Amino acid sequence: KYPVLKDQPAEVLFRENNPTVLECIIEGNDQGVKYSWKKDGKSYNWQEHNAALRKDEGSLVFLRPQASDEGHYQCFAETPAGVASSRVISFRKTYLIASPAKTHEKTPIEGRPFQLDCVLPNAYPKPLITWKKRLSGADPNADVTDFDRRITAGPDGNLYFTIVTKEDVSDIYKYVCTAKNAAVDEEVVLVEYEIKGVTKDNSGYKGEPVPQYVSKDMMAKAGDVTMIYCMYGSNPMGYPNYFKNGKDVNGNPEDRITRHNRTSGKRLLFKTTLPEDEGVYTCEVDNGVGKPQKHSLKLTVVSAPKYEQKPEKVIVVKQGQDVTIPCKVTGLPAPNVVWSHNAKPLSGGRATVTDSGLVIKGVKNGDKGYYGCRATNEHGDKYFETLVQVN
Amino acid sequence: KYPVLKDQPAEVLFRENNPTVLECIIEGNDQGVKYSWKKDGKSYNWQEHNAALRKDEGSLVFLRPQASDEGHYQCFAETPAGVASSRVISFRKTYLIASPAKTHEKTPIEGRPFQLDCVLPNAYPKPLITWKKRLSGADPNADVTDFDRRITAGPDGNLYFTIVTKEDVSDIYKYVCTAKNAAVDEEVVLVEYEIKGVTKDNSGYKGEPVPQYVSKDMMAKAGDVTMIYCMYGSNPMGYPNYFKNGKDVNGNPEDRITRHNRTSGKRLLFKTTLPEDEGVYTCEVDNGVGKPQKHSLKLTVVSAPKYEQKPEKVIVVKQGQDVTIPCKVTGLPAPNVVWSHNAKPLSGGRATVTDSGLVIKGVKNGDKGYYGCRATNEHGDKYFETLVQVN
Repeated sequence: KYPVLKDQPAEVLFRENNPTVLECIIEGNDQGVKYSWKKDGKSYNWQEHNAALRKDEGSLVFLRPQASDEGHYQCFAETPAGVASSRVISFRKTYLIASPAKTHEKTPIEGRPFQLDCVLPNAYPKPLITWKKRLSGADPNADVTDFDRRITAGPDGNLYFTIVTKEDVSDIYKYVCTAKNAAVDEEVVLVEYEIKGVTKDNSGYKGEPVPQYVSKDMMAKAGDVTMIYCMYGSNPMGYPNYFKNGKDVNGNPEDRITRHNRTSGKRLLFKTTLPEDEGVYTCEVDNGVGKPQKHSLKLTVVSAPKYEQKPEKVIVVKQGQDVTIPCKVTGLPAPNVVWSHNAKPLSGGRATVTDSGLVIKGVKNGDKGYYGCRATNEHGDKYFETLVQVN
Repeated sequence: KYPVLKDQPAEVLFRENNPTVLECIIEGNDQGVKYSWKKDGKSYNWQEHNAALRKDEGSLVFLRPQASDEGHYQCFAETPAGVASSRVISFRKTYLIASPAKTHEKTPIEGRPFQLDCVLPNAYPKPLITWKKRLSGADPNADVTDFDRRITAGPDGNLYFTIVTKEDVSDIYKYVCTAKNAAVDEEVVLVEYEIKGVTKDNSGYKGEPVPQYVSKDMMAKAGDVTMIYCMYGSNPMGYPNYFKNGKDVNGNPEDRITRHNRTSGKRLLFKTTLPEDEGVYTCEVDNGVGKPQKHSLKLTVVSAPKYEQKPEKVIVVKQGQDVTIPCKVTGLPAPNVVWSHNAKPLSGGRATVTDSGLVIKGVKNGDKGYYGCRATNEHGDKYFETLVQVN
């Protein structure tokens, strides 16, 4: 069609020393366009560095990225129409650093809350912690098994036994904690545990529910999946009740929000979070034994800028007519829009900024070019630009 | 510290379109060296293609490899001493092609051998087939990959039930078969199964072990891991016995060769194969019921070239003395040694080829350079070169 940039990702991770590319393709008629990158604001001279530009595009390929290559990169394609711009792309280094897996033996007291600790590694992005009952000497792809309902992993990465019993003992299964992320191809093992036996309880634990883990106030992105945890150690095992500002909220195994997600009520799951879920959530654990326990949490839903009206890819107008580049953005907190024309700030002349778009009245020739709408807030930075081709 | 090439891998895989590098670094004093690549024999002009050379090295980075880029690449570093060469590196494309997962229902006859078939995809390298009991929707745990003792996966990718019972039925678990390899980041699902019920055996099968799967004669590379399978459907479940040319071979859970690998004796595992393992393996399954079963096959151990004497990284001698570039290679079949001097074949002059190395008597000046020993056979191609610096 016309010379326009293809959309690109918000962030691109790279494994140190591994070749990675920062995309930048020109859709349509890409004749005589010159591409240039800018990093962290100042201009980037790739020729000088250890990088190269992909052939028929502006994509910058790092031949061996270093930690010092991290940064904010923006691309600019100079075309007959003007200067297209890419969103600002975040280039970060992905990794997972963990000390060698150490195997530990444990002999916990029977009928009493327990928990295996996991040593979270230094990594980015945040890794995925998984816990598994690992059969020894078996093949990696055929060694996992299931945990009782008494056992659940918290969002902190630890395994929680509401009460540990003798059935939790084994001479061949290991309680392993593993982590994986974009920096490795197969999960890494952080620590291993072996429950070899269980001591009898002399100091008679009553059974009163005691906090093992409980979610604190939190933020949540609308459309995301939220999980509020209420893990208590009780005897017998209790089923937490959940209330949103006082009203019941347990639902069923298949509602949007429910405590029935195979965790024995240890977790209230929002299959999908909405703004209306904001409120103070309370949970109560009563198991007969002792005083019942209560906990309060405030779920706050926030959101990255959302384009209720994505700028048009292209707008062709005739010298004279008035053009209206549409653009409406919403968000929480409210995003703040910044307009650009050919990669620079506006200039009072004819361009009128409304909340539903930009309006240029007396369209002359020097008005042609790319108009960019940048929506931003502490939860995201987005950018979409429309090429205004007049003639 | 003279110019010497760093060792490199035998094969480098690439995911179509993804930037990949074929290394080539010069250890030591790398001043004024010129790097050049040759693909499939003919000379490679990277500048002309969509590739670039890493900065202070000879490493060739493909900015967007295509299927047509596959091939055998060799590198040559032109240095003051002569021309160093890398081994020939095999550049291949990795992929995993599978038809969309189809879910199938199954109602097998009770108390009788069973097996779920898995549709192996088209891929390279060979993928890893994993089978798992997949709980449907919302599962906070890891999929269960540890089934009854009656269930084991064969080397062909199928799941084998020695006998299928009512315990193998479920309306919430699915028997899933997945495959993963270097071409994908997370496992791909090949086929799903649901055992919803079981019919009653109307053909009085009394429990006699019947072959479900048994390994046939096979070849094995020395140093690799070999698995001999002997999967029979019996009631009660039997433990196969393993014999090598008549002598017992079951060993223990931690010997080099053992039937104790968490497969209930359905597999004899060689943690690492040696030429001494060649022989006729026999296995017998007796479960009381009926006549005992026997099976044999011929295991032949082969091996890629092995350097009993790796050429030295560097040898400095004085004009006059006689140098002896050592090099001894073994293999099965016997590898074939090919010598080179500065990237070309020898020349009768002074160079005398013995089995333990190359011998140059009257060392003059034109003798200086890199001498390469190439060992090859149908199981491997290795190359190591010695720089002979005289003065």
